Amino acid sequence: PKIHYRKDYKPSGFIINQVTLNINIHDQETIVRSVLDMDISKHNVGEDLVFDGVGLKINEISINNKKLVEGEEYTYDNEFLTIFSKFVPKSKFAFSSEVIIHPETNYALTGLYKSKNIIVSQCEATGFRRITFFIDRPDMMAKYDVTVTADKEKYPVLLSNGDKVNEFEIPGGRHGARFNDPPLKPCYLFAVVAGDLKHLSATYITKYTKKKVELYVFSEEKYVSKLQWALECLKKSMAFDEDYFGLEYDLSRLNLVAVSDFNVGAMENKGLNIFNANSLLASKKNSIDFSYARILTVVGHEYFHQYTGNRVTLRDWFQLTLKEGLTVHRENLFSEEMTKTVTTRLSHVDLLRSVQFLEDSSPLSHPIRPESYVSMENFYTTTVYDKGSEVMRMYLTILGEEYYKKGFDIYIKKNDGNTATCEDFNYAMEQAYKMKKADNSANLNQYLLWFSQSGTPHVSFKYNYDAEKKQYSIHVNQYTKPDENQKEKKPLFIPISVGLINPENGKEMISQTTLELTKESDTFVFNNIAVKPIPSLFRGFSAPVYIEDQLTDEERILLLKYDSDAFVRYNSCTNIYMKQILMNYNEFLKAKNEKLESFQLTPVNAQFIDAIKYLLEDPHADAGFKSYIVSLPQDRYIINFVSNLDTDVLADTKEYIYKQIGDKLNDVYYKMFKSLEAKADDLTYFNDESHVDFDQMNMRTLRNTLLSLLSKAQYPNILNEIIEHSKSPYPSNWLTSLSVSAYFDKYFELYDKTYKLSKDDELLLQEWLKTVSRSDRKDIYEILKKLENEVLKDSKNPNDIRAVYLPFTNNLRRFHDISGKGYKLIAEVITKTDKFNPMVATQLCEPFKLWNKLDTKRQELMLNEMNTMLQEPQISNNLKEYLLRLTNK
Ligand SMILES: CC(C)(C)C(=O)N[C@@H](C(=O)NO)c1ccc(-c2ccsc2)cc1
Ligand SMILES: [Mg+2]
Ligand SMILES: [Mg+2]
Ligand SMILES: [Zn+2]
Repeated sequence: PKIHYRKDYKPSGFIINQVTLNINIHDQETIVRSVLDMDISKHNVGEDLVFDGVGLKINEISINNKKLVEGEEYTYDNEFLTIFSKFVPKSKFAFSSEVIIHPETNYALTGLYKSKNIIVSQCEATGFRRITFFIDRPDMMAKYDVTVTADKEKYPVLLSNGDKVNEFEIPGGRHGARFNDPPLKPCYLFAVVAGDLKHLSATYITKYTKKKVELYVFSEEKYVSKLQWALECLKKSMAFDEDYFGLEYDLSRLNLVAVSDFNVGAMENKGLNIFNANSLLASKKNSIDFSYARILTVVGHEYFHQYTGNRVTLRDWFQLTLKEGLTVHRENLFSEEMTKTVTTRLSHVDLLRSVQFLEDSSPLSHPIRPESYVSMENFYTTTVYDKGSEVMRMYLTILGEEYYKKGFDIYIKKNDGNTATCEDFNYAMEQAYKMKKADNSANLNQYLLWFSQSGTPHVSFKYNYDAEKKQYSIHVNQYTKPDENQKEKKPLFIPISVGLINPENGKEMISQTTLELTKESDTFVFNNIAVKPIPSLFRGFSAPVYIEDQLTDEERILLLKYDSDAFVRYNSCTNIYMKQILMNYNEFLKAKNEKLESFQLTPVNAQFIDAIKYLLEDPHADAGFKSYIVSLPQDRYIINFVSNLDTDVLADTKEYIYKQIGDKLNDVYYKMFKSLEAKADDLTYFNDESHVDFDQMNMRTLRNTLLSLLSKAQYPNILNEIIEHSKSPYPSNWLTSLSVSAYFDKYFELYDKTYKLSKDDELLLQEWLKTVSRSDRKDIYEILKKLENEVLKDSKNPNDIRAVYLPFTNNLRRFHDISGKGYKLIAEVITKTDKFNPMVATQLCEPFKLWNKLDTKRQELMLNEMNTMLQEPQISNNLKEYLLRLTNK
């Protein structure tokens, strides 16, 4: 159980200056020849030369063209190649090797593997060592000269990093291509692609240097028509980095490639970004609406890496959040500017406060810069990425746009072309902080705690207003619960963006203000406040914290209606719902525990329902925002507020609350569903793949949300609407008709209809699978079995497996069936998947992350299945480590 510690970072005693690869792809094997031009570093102390190399079959290895003999000069144990030091030269030397690998049977999808008819690599984090021997860590920077050869018919398109400098024919129907990439890079940014790829291309001319950049987007021939939006998103990303950050692309060409089998969303290999097909390909006929924001985000994300990750790289993997948190932050700025909808920021906050807050209060909780790891694959987390992004975003909130851009430029200018650490970034921001505060005395040392301290801070408020003095006070307290990482938690630097709303006319009472909370508690006083305000707190969600606003529901309602800030409006609504949910939960729980024959439930606040109606009926209000206010908080947001959560009782609670609101507003919902149709479903640009209207998609989101509400409520003759809806050309609509039809005997009719519509597009079929998996059906277990037998079968495609199972695990009532049979089902799938793909097996564990937050019976059921999984003799290191930590062993 090798544990790596952040504090233990030492530079290698070796240097690798040049990599010369020959990758020869054949039918049953791939032969990899490598020459490493190496040197001895100043940190060398005469140690053995130890290479990473996992699953390589050695034909031969050499030093300076002298063959090495196994056992006396080296040992290999399928993980580490150890060359005894006495045979290691003491100046510059060449190490060479020839190994055999087998991408055809590499179902783990790391290293070099076959996806359908495409050969592709994935090297982050430790994948390069599965291709050839290397000192596989990101601070080993080298030059790369790579030749790929293959059957010309099967693999006409050959790609790698850098410039293609030669193309040549080989006897026996083969051809080769040579790529030279002179700039130094870490090995996890190496990539190679071979296949029968088709493309779209365009030319981009950079803003300041006017350099011409060739843009290529690749897929298999069948889906080449789905590439157009991706290419537009790439143009957009380049323009945004130029316009916001002043950063131009530095290379001649950028390639994006879609493959069907991929563990994650995409990978930023230099000049050769490789994508999960579901994050690159779309068409309006064959994609749900969400694909358009997904592709925008992921193309943007990999593009912004070219600076934050690729030109400024990592010293060690413990600095992962320095490239990932920073790049998610850049991606979020981009997406907010491109979509111009408030729901974009709301969707990221919604994600963080559900999924990442759950993680941060689970036994898996870690800071965004961990102190140790066993399996690096288990560190690519919503904490490192999304909390990371919020920590990166707080610098911008604290500094404002001008000084943030000054600080960012300092970072890029002072670290371009080298490795860096989180401290480097904090340093650069600190220089900006000094400039903005106008005294060299100011510092951001406390800010570093955001990197080292795990857990979600709680922030609470108390208010005071003196009418005679016109004086207003906001007393603020912060607190982080102790956990297994820090016994004592320290106060953080918390930026609190605030406004003060005049409750009589809804107007702003003060200018934009960011309170800097740096103590455990503070009191912020405001003079010349004419009337008692309602505070608008953490505008834009200005810190990743639990907000306890201590406002009445009347005050929250007033903010919901009249505040300027989308997040505070959305949060005030969230807070009203949570108070209701907690109250009704406890009433239902008490009734169940005491086996009461009768009892009372607290009704939903009637003025709250009135406010929802007011917003819904306002034509000038935003459709996406409206869809949020008629939806209760995510189950995974709710569970952070309830101990021993009885999922049945929560399901009853949600049902009561939805019914209460629907009993008042269903006629309003129906009226809107009908009136939104013309604009929401407008077909004017349906055959234009570059025309994307995020407002219109939001209108469809609202219609489909309303349709779902009206369907669960069995609104009179709604089935008619559902049937018409299924005839819509937009897959968001006709797939919605499938899931809302669950409450009617027409379900399997629509099941068959929508299957036939989906079956001939790989990605659409996967969306169909998700829709079925998530269907609110009493026979969902039987339905899942049908999917397994008829559609999924023994597919090793991670998109297929995730589609069939993950959405189901969000079925509150059915997945958490008290028998434990849902838990048993997913555990079987995890154990089955772990035999060929440990990464995806660990992803499939996600339902278990909340295990110690449930009622005691369900806790026990989940724990049993995890221990059962842990006892599998063949369990992967990845899965074992994850479950060991999750079950607090
Ligand atoms: C978060 C998302 C969807 C943008 C994504 O695909 N992330 C990538 C990434 O950062 N691309 O630039 C990602 C996620 C996980 C890994 C990973 C590697 C070893 S285990 C998980 C690598 C890349
Ligand atoms: Mg092997
Ligand atoms: Mg397939
Ligand atoms: Zn990334």
